[PDB]
This record gives sequence, structure tokens and C-alpha cells, in this order.
Amino acid sequence: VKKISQYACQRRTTLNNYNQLFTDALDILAENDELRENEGSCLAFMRASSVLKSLPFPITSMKDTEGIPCLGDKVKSIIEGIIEDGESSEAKAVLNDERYKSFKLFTSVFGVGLKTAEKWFRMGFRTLSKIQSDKSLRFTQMQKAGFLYYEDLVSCVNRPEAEAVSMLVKEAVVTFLPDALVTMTGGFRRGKMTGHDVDFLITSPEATEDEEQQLLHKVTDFWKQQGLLLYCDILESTFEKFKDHFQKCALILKLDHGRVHSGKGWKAIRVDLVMCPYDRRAFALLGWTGSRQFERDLRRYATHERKMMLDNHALYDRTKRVFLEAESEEEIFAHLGLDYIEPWERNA
DNA sequence: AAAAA
DNA sequence: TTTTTGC
DNA sequence: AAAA
Ligand SMILES: Nc1ccn([C@H]2CC[C@@H](COP(=O)(O)OP(=O)(O)OP(=O)(O)O)O2)c(=O)n1
Ligand SMILES: [Mg+2]
Ligand SMILES: [Mg+2]
Ligand code: NA
Repeated sequence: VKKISQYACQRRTTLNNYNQLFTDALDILAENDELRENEGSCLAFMRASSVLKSLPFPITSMKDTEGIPCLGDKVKSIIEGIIEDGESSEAKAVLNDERYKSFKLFTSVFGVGLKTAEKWFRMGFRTLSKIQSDKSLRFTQMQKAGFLYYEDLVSCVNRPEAEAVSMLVKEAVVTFLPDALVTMTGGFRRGKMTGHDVDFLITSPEATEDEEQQLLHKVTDFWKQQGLLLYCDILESTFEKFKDHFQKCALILKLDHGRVHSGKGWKAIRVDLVMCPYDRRAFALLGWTGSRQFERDLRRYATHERKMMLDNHALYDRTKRVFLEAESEEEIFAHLGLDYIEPWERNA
């Protein structure tokens, strides 16, 4: 009776996944295609996984898949196999593949992506111990921090830790911009209990162009002085008012145990901060809330269904030849002709 | 890999 | 068939 | 170039 859209932005996806048996398998197959640089097959498995996550019931027969989009012949074979024996032979083969195991292990290090993981694999490396102890290898500053704080960063971040970080961010930010609005974005805004990092959007209604530019530098220098800044990379803005990203920083912060309301006495935490102009705060909030799949389908829907162009800074209508303004996420959804999807419903 | 053009 | 897939 |  319910006509499920192929777009994540036209579906409500909450964290209660009734099809984790199927989506864990589809996520593994997608990840393998990402590694094999098969972008098309990767995206097809990510879309199939995304739609199953939106279902209000578990798939228990092939009849249950009728009318569900993004499930082509290959994906239906995978679902059929899992219904048969409770296992995916396809995903099991990927989990036993040497290239796949190496890519997962290597990219688990902060600062190591697809290119460096592929380089290390082709050199014959298979373990992190052999990589770290090699005397010929050269590591980026990001990778050095990734190896030094590996156990802390791989253990992830819980809600009490995220809240403790939010307090630190807000305390530091109001010191330099007292009327600044600090919003936790990412997974935690979508209601997640855990995350690999804690993300924040910072905006100020009265700050000048220079004040807006200096905030991330002032806040990180303050933490550097305290000895809390374990890693810092500030990317200056490439945002153009009339046209690429907002001023942002990728950090590793020292989170003292005493600050967490839930050994060494502290934990290394990945933190990302984004500063945007006040008038673009709704576009940035929408972009940074995610999920990744929700954002990509929002942009795809805007292009293919509305002839509009959406990004973290603006919304442009190609037919009316006008930029559309928004003071809230609700106004962006209304401009696109979409029913409002709450942040906890964007877990596509 | 799936859906559209 | 070719093109697109956040771009 | 590469990591986000
Ligand atoms: N390819 C991406 C990656 C991220 N984002 C946006 C939406 C999510 C937000 C945060 O990026 P992440 O921190 O990796 O997202 P996450 O949702 O918070 O998940 P986690 O932080 O647990 O790794 O940035 C996006 O539009 N496209
Ligand atoms: Mg995050
Ligand atoms: Mg992040
Ligand atoms: Na990494």
C-alpha cells in the first residue's frame, strides 16, 4: 500500500533497523566495491542497504521485497541467500579476502584512506605492527596522530563523551564570540548512541567577516595553551557568496575523565568544527546533520526532480534563475517540495 | 549494479 | 543501447 | 597527490 521512494530524502529512516542481517551483508559488498574502485556497484549496494534500513518490519520471504526500489536482480539474489541459511556467501567471501581485510585494517587508522592502504598492501604489508616498525616508510602528521592515539580513536565515542566535548566547545567559543550558536551535528544529532567523531556547527548573528575567520584559530590556540590539542588541521574557507567548503578544522582533543559524567585519566577524541556565515546556517546544518546517504539523495532529488542545485552553502533554482533563502531546515524541505524529515529520521 | 534517458 | 550515479 |  506504501509506495517507497528510491530517494532517502523521501523516506523516514530511524535507528531501529529490522533488517541488520541483510544490511550488514550489503554494507560489506559496497565496501569491497569502494576498495575495488567500482563506484557504480558500490553506490547500488549502498542504496539497497539504505532502503532496507527504512522498512518498519523484517524481510522474512522474497514476497516481502515486492515494490521496494533499489533492489535489482543481483541484490535480490543476496537477500534470497540470506533467507535460505541466515548467511551471505558473497559477504563471507569478501570477509575472507586478503585485500579487503588489509583495507579495513589499514583505513581504521586516522590519516589512512584508500590510496595509502592500497600502497601498503602492494608493498606486502598485512599488519599495523609491521607498518609502524618499518624504518623506510614515511608517515604524514595525520597518520602519526592516528597511530599514537589508535586504541582511543578505534574505541569510538559515546553520548556522555559527546556531551563533555560539547561543553568544552561551547565554553571555548563563547570566550571569543559570546552570541555564537554552537550545534552538535552528525550522528549524535540524528540520535546515535555512538560515533567515530563529534561534529559541531558554529555561527554568530553579529560577528564580522574577520571575527568569523579568526574564531577557529582563537579556540584551537586556547586548547593548545591548555595542552588539550593533540592534532589540528584548519582548512580556510573556499566558500564563495555568489557561486569548496566553509572554514573547518579536524581535531583530536584530550578529554579528561573528570569532565565525562557517565587508567591514563583521559581519552583522545576526534572533533570537527565548522564555522559558517549566519545567513547560510540552515544549509550548513542540513549538510552537516547527514547521514551521507540522506545528503547525496537530497542533492540528487534537487537535480533530477526539481532542476535545483543544493549544497552546504545554498539552494539554486535553475528554472527561476534565483537562489532560494532559508532560515531553517523546514524552509529548505518546503523549497524542494519534500515533506519535512526530522534529524532522527535521516539515518539513511 | 540499478534506473533513467 | 548509453548515461548517470552528491559532482 | 593525499586525508577529511
Ligand atoms: N561523504 C559525506 C560525509 C559526511 N557528510 C556530512 C553528513 C554527516 C556529517 C558528518 O560526517 P561524519 O562525521 O563522518 O558523519 P557521521 O554521520 O557523524 O558518522 P560518524 O561521525 O559516527 O563517523 O558530514 C556528507 O554530507 N557527506
Ligand atoms: Mg560525526
Ligand atoms: Mg566528523
Ligand atoms: Na583513516
